[PDB]
Amino acid sequence: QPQQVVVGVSGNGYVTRQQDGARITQRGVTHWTNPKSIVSIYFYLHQPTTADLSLYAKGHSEIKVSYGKKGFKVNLQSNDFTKVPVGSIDIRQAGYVRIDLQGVSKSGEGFGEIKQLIADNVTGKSNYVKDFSDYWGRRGPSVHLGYALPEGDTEWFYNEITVPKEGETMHSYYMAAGFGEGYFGMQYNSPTERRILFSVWSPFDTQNPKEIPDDQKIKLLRQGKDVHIGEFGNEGSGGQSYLKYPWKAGNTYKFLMQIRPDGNGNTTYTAYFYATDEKEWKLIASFLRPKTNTWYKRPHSFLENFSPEQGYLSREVFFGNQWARSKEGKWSRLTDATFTHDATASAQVRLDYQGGNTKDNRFYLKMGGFFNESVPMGTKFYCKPTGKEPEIDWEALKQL
Ligand SMILES: [Cl-]
Repeated sequence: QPQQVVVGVSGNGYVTRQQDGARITQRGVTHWTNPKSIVSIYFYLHQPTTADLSLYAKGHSEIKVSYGKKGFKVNLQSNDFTKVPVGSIDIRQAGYVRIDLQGVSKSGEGFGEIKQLIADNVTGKSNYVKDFSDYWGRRGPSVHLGYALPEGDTEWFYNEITVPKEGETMHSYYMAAGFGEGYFGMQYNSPTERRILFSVWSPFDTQNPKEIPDDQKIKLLRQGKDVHIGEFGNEGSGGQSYLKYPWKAGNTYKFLMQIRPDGNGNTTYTAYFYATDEKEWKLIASFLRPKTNTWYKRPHSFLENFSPEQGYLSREVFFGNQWARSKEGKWSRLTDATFTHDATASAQVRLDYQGGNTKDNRFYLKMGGFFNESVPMGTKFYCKPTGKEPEIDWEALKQL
């Protein structure tokens, strides 16, 4: 039987144009002052169906509600929330449904406050953010690729990363060369700032790095030119380093990660970034992790959106030419990548998670942006063992 689908704006709506002219909060749409602003609400339907749309809203205004080219003009004239009819739409196929809101006239300060989109008489199952963190829900599902290492002990992992222009999205972490105890990648942080980040967790489990015993603190061994070193907390704790570097979409950068136990019960982690635009390797940092005796484990990559406001945009990244070097000095081309998604995806509140093969023998990750094809947890992807073995001046790297 058809059912009512109540879609909360706080977990499913975004200001998608003129960001300063409306806001999504725990209340839904508030501070909606600019007629140029567009608010978009997304929910997924499993089968074709009609839907009678209403808004749970209040205000003194005229707004425009749209589903593709079909638009409805809607007056709000109330001080308190009421269920305001919009009109019927026909969803002709499964997938994400995007409903847009735009201000047309405001009798006072703003276009009104919108708490929910209500879709009545809907046939079939739906997915969207409900009974789930709006914050994490809107940030969307992070995705991961894990690469299989050969047998034996790997000391270095090498991976080539390219963020295509279509995948370049502010407030994203493109994590290239992770390992069992931390991360190495690049971020697009603001219009004037992009960072190469390298983080290593302490073995001591705490949310405050100052609560880590001295003999378990991550120690700085080497620091690259212009690199900033500090400590982090609130997601476990440890040491981090970054280099401000204006990386460009469409360019291929190289991440070279060294993990080497010292034989004295510590392991050293040394991160090198190839600044393609300058054609030179940079040292980010070398950190020592105490109470740890490991070679390289769990080489992996991930794609993450930091900003709930950016959830409506996709982001994407390509990873190519994965190599591992054994402690004995032997290079092997890696071929096997396993795709996983985060718990937001597992909750099925966001279905816009994807990864796999490119047509040019790379792997990709893609999330956000409310696209319609997902990929199951644990799906294995493969590449041909082609590509140029890395030619690294090891001595020169040691002088950085
Ligand atoms: Cl108002």
